[PDB]
Amino acid sequence: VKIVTVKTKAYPDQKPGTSGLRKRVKVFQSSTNYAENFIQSIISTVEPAQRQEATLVVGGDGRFYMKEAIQLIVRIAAANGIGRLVIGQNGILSTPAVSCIIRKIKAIGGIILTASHNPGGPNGDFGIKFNISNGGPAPEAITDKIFQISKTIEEYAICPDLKVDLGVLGKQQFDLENKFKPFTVEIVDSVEAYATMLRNIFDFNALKELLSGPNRLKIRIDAMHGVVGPYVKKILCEELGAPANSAVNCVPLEDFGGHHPDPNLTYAADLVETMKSGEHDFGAAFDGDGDRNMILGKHGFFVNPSDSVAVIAANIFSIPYFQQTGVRGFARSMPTSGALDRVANATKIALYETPTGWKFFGNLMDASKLSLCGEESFGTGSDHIREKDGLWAVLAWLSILATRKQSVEDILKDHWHKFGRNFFTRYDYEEVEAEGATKMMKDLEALMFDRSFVGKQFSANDKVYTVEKADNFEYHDPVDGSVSKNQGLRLIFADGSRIIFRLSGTGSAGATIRLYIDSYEKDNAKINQDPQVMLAPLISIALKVSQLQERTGRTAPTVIT
Amino acid sequence: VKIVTVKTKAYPDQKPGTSGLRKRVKVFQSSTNYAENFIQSIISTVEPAQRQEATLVVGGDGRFYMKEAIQLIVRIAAANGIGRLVIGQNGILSTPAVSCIIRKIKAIGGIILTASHNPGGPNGDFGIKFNISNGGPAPEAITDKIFQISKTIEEYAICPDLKVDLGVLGKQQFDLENKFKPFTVEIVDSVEAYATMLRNIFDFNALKELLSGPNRLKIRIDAMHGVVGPYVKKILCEELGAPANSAVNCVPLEDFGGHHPDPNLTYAADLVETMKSGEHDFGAAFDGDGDRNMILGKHGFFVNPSDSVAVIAANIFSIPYFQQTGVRGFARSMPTSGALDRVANATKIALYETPTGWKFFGNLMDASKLSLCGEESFGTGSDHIREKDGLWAVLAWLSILATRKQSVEDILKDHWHKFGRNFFTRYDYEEVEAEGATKMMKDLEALMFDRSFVGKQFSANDKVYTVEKADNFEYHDPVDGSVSKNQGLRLIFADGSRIIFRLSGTGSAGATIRLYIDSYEKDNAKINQDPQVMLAPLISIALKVSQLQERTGRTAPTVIT
Ligand SMILES: O=P([O-])(O)O[C@H]1O[C@H](COP(=O)(O)O)[C@@H](O)[C@H](O)[C@H]1O
Repeated sequence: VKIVTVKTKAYPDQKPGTSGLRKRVKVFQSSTNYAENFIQSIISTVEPAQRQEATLVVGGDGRFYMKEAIQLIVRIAAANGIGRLVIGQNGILSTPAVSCIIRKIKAIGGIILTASHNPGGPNGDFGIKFNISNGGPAPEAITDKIFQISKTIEEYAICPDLKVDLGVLGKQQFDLENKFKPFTVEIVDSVEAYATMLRNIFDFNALKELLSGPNRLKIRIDAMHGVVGPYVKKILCEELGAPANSAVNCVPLEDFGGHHPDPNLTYAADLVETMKSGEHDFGAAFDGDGDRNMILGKHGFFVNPSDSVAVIAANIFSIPYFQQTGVRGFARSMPTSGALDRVANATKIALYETPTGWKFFGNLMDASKLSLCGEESFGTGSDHIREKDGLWAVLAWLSILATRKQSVEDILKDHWHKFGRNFFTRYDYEEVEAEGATKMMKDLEALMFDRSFVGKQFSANDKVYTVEKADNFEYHDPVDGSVSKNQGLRLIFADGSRIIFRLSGTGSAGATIRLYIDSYEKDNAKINQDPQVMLAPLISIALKVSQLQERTGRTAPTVIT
Repeated sequence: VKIVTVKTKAYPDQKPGTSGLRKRVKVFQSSTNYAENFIQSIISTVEPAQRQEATLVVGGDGRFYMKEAIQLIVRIAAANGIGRLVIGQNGILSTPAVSCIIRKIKAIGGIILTASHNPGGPNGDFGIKFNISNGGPAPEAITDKIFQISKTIEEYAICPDLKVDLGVLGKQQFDLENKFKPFTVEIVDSVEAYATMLRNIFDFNALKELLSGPNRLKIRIDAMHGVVGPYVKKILCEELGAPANSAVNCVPLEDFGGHHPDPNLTYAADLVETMKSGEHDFGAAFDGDGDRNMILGKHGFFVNPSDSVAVIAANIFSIPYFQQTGVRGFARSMPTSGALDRVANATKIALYETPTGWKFFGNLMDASKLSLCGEESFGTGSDHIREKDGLWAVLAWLSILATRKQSVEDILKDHWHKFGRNFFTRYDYEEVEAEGATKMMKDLEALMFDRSFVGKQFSANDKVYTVEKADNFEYHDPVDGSVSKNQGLRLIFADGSRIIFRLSGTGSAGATIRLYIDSYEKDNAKINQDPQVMLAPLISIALKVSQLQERTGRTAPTVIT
């Protein structure tokens, strides 16, 4: 094929955040050279001499525009001298799988076509996320580099006639005009490399007995029409032995079936209705690219993501990987409940409180200091890859159920009776105007930082709350030395309870206030009650010191989790 | 997994024939330790110090018993010290694919569970074919050493508890007692490695234009329910774009649908009748393990296997592989017609007449002296692997058709006019009485050695046949040094015509007299007339000169090919 040089006109808004470049599908399709300029910038950060012996892993969640985005990446990678492209079959490749294949075949990096839980289709979103050699997402130093080139780009090289058949497995070789070495495209089976990794981390024999035996565990997995569908079928139904009716919605639809692939009780309300009937012992829901999960137990019993990282850490050695590799350390994001801390302190293992964002967990994994990590936003993982893994959290839960012979409910009741219950809730204030939310945060910060606020007592019913610590979260990363200031206002009470405020939506007229309430309760009689009824006294106090209603006009949150 | 040693009793009839151990399924499942002893004998030929770093490839055509036998190969190969086994998914792997994979991954050899053109099922045939490092079948020195061990084996080693699942792709590792290194079973896709090899041999673009473009060559490919099924759908249908309706009987059945998987005019009768409708331009059928093929043109136009090698050799440069590799030499088996010979002599390329049974061609291929070869038993191939390849011959005919743009009947009319027509037909005289057959052969042998025989003139209807050479065919292989004598009575005439006698019998049921007629014709008009009438003179002369019906009682040929 021939290598053509196209003279282009640069764009100012192609700034890749740590989730890559997420935009509307109509933007990439209408803006001439939009996807082509960004794809060319990604390969331009790769040294020209490093390209011929370099491999790029490409894959996506199967949403609308993904097939044409992969075909564009092939034409540009070839014309730029990239030696080999490992593409998943039909372009399908889950985010945890892209991280597994990059580390397995020593790839220089990978391009993941996905907007995560963000909707797909002609009127949905589309994103291009770049991962580097360690399998993790590209860091700021690299995303800034891609941004500088995407806005100064005068030209881009492309092979217009190069057309690869994405549905056929195997190697495809293309000869480029007058070029001595051939361009190679390797189409891999979407699930195989990822399933071989899990087969070593877990005990697929104890699990086969658990899922398909006579006295077996009856599960129900909702893949939400996203990229984790084929992975549930091939691993949980085919190899582990669970009946095909266990894996529900396991077929990737380009529009996710007009639904949002996000693991939460309202977006995954169908699973919640299937679990109330009492027919199944374990239920689980996933996201677009399969790197997050929602664990449900019998009769609808919701397992909070913060309590889930504490259950796996309390039963970590029932998983073969950890028994052989050892637990190098535990970690959680600052807003995540204190349930993990109880376990890490009793087990005498290192605990790390990091700011929101997977990169902080990656830095500690690459430095051999982090084994298990959790986020309150449905996220659990481990140093097996450099991204979050929804299906790994589910097989880790099924491993604990098989080792203990107990129900999801009895394992958590047992956990709260040993460490105590960290009642957790997150209040989301969605389309809030910037000036009222920013002023609210500055006032609360000036109030907290008063020389007498530490020691102050708040009371909203029976128990009283004494403030022992009050600060605006600041983290110094021990690996790259970075200093992440202004990460969240924390009111830490002497009984272990916390109230956290986070302004997520910052640089925009529509700001988003995230309010996290964490109430610790060692009282064995109070541990089995409704979290909103026990958290009411501490929520009322958060609303009073923040003057939230007064600064935002909000008498109620948009979403409660 | 445990390693136990089973004491056994040896068998006198476990003799590996030229194409492996072909035998009725009844002997394999009824006789205790039958398959176990032969599999252990094959693995015993592997020097102990070389077993850990040795890989064996395993796969079969999918017939009855193939799955239980593969589970026996895994346990015995693991307990014997073999470090790695590469098996096709579900155990399904065609003979040409097994040869491709062995040569590609540098395997020590491979064990193919297939009885080829023999039928399968509870009351059918079974067979364990052993191939060596070069990808081809095990030579006499190796098959005979396996026979010497099976004849005297006193015990075998086995891991009873080991049970791998052929359905799941990927790497599976198992730990054996007192073994520092783990056992590896690598399940590979049945078509991938094989499709990549054909993708570098033929131009898949021109072929996609031929089968899916405006003209659309309406083909019909019958897989006879054997192993080539998945290979036809994945390569000819999905990749090259041929409408699913073209792939008839492409699903591997353990009983082959209650029929012989043999591509000849008697067993592949359905496909011929469907071709005689006039709708399709090209038709083809394959056998059990997939190394054979039957070529049909519009209206049922049968392309004789001996002429088919000559066509591919006359237009051999239409295929990219031979353009870049060149032609080291042509070869055929002695019984096969002289059509290829007429083509070989029209060029500066060597020609080899070899004894029937593919193993002879391999020796010429390893010494880089053979590029294209074929046998009148519907077998065609090339140095690209060390086995025959029916799907290769089909894509080679589709390559010739895309270059020529003519119909299968016109390509052969042009061929028969340029080199003349070598009329060929196969008269198999089934089960005759031993004394009458040996005497007929001895009588005609002495008659062919009469001092006044060469130069004598035969005459029947229109052609006068003068004897130029008359001998009893014997072979000296240039690589192994062996001398195979009395292979067949060759009555040769100076015009280019020939008659062949191959008395293949047994000290059991009876003796078969294989009559091959090779009537060469060079007249522009007579060549387009029916083979049965045009061959008539040489057929009567063979009967009158050998006194056939006279010493055998056979007035009509039992088999006709
Ligand atoms: O045994 P014979 O003498 O009748 O030999 C016949 O069958 C053998 C097995 O065929 P395959 O390689 O397809 O399994 C062939 O190689 C040989 O060409 C043919 O003459």
